[PDB]
Amino acid sequence: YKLICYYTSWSQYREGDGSCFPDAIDPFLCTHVIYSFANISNNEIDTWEWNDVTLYDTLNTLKNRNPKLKTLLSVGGWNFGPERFSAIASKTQSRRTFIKSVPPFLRTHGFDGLDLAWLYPGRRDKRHLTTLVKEMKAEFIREAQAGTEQLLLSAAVSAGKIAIDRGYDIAQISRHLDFISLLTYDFHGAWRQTVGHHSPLFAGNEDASSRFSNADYAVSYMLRLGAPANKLVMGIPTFGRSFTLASSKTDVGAPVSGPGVPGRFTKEKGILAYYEICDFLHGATTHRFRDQQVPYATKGNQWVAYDDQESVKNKARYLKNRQLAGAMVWALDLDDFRGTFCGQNLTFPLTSAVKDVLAEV
Ligand SMILES: CC(=O)N[C@@H]1[C@@H](O)[C@H](O[C@H]2O[C@H](CO)[C@@H](O[C@@H]3O[C@H](CO)[C@@H](O[C@@H]4O[C@H](CO)[C@@H](O[C@@H]5O[C@H](CO)[C@@H](O)[C@H](O)[C@H]5NC(C)=O)[C@H](O)[C@H]4NC(C)=O)[C@H](O)[C@H]3NC(C)=O)[C@H](O)[C@H]2NC(C)=O)[C@@H](CO)O[C@H]1O
Ligand SMILES: *[C@@H]1O[C@H](CO)[C@@H](O[C@H]2O[C@H](CO)[C@@H](O[C@H]3O[C@H](CO)[C@@H](O[C@H]4O[C@H](CO)[C@@H](O)[C@H](O)[C@@H]4O)[C@H](O)[C@@H]3O)[C@H](O)[C@H]2NC(C)=O)[C@H](O)[C@H]1NC(C)=O
Repeated sequence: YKLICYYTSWSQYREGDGSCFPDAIDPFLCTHVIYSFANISNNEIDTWEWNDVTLYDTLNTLKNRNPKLKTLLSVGGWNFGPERFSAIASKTQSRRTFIKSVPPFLRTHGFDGLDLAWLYPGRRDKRHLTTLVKEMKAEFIREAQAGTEQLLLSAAVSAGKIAIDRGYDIAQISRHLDFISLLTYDFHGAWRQTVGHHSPLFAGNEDASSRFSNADYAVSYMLRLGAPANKLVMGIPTFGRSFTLASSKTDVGAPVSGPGVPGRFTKEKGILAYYEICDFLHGATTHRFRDQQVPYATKGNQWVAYDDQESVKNKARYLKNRQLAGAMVWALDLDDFRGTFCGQNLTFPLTSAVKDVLAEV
């Protein structure tokens, strides 16, 4: 079983305890750690933060303590214009330029692979995304001839039926990718006017109409489309999405006035780190959709949909039961990495809970 963990560049700037650097990572926690995100300049891969080469170095030293640890660099991300990916993938010339620039980059900084995070390919991109993957892999293969270990190629993919149908040729890109991370966590949220969980596991006979928004559906579908189970990794979030209630109504259906107030360390409307949620829980009412098997909390006019250890071990058992390749976690820096906010003195409670289930029968 694989455990893919994302580490984000910008978590270094969070004030106080919120600050997270590569060395705060347990080298034996995950099997693969992915650094987010790399840029693209003059159609070539390139750094993003001013100190990436240093953090790159810090991250890859973890492999000195755990030789089995594999690390990857992710390109794209959400603050990256998908139009930009588009312009690069459709011009065979600039596509080849980008592809050629990748191996030496990874090789220099010590990464074991590249992770593509194009969010998201439209209908006019499907044909090229397949091309990019095809050719990118082809290149990694030819580069393994120099006698070094072959680089890995993975991709983060949407879990929205409509999004999948629109820009992904799953049967094709699965032959070439080493593994596929299913973004099974941004199903609600997305500026809606009602309250709802972003990463529910099951549909649950309650409130149907968007019957395709849950991990179970998204998974069964990918399988039906042609992705092999031993190549799928299911995404488990470590953050919650928040909402500012517009009434004293707290149950399913309750109206929303907008996103929730910012976390004290994450400072971003709409999301809270798990550790900020651990703090948010004191004096809040806790509930759990038994249908979808995920919790939510409320306190004042704040409503929070999140994942605790129980819902996470639950998701882990699920992917095991369907014989998936493993779990993907977004992100290490949003979990309680210091392990001083959530009670039980345990570093990385969420990610660990997942690792434990994966380590069992
Ligand atoms: C599987 C997968 O692919 N992952 C998906 C994710 O992409 C999804 O969302 C996530 O992605 C976006 C980015 O794509 C991320 O956005 C980040 O937003 C924060 C603000 O909330 C940005 O924070 C600001 O970052 C800049 C630099 O990065 C900091 O600027 C620096 O400032 C200091 C002094 O303060 C200087 O010393 C530096 O020189 C300076 N300038 C720079 C740019 O170098 C700034 O301090 C910081 N502060 C502020 C104003 O808040 C951050 O940059 C954004 N990321 C990027 C790459 O730009 C978003 O937060 C994240 N979402 C979550 C909740 O994690 C993810 C969503 O769930 O799911 C997957 O699908
Ligand atoms: C990620 O990679 C992006 C795409 O490669 C980077 O995009 C930016 O690149 C340029 C240069 O940084 C931005 O410059 C704009 O403003 C300057 C004035 O401040 C204008 O002058 C430039 O023009 C010439 C190029 O002919 C240079 O010789 C000169 O030195 C100067 O840079 C320039 O014309 C332009 O208007 C540009 O706006 C922007 N392009 C895009 C599409 O993003 C980006 O910087 C990278 N991001 C990070 C964080 O690394």
